Amino acid sequence: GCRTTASLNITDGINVGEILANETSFSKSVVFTGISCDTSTDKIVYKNIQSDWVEVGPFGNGEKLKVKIESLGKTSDTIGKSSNAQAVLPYVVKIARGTPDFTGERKSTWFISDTVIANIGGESSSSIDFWLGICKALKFNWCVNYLTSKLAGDTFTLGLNISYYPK
Repeated sequence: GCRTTASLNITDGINVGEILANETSFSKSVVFTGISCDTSTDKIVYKNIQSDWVEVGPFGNGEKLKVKIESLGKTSDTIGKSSNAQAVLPYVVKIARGTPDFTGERKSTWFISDTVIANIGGESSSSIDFWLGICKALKFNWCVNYLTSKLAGDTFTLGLNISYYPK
């Protein structure tokens, strides 16, 4: 079994530069720290929980963006017997132009809570998939908190602040 004494809810930021192309990619990574496992088979299981577009905005000029976790570098990592371990998960964020909204309140930064999670409580990928499907069926606006409540043990979560400053 594994436990963690580091922060479970990590937030990172992506500052989108104004470019003419309607799509762009960011290669990033997130580090889950403070991990302690006592068994050689103990592992951390990663899951992309935002593989489809989610729209954010409007930004300063009424533009909206579409964001998705395009792909992960890994699906899991064997931690084994380690008392001060960490797990580095690389991922790719794809950002595209969305439908503009000139009427809504405009913000320069928008938070996306559902991106990636990493369970170290012995949940399999199939269990996380099942609970995510349940969450989708129940029509929750977001699923990160429901998934952390339904998954056993500790679940690192990543949130992404998307910033965009068009002139």
